[PDB]
Amino acid sequence: STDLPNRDEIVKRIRQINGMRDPTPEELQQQQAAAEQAQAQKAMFMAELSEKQGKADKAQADAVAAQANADLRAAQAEQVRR
Amino acid sequence: FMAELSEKQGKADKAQADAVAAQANADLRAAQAEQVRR
Repeated sequence: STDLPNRDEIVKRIRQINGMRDPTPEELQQQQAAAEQAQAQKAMFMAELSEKQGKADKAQADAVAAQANADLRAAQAEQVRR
Repeated sequence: FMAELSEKQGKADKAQADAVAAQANADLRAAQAEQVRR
């Protein structure tokens, strides 16, 4: 609004530091940056969730393997005793 | 970021395949116990 000696450059710089509007190239760059950041965050969250689920599955299957090894050891002991 | 994502995905795949290997080893141990019992 104000009558600065050089207004357009100052206005566009304050738009840069603020990031809002009211220019197509700046809008395109900002949209691309936001989309890339959102995609990276979503991919990282998905990878972390997949890692956690895989760790849970590994622990459960390790439990199954331990139980089966226990059964095998018990059977071997029973056979050896007899 | 790509390297970190690849590392996380590969760790998840490794854990899942370790789960599969543990399940198969459990099946093998159960089969061995069944064979020994008879």
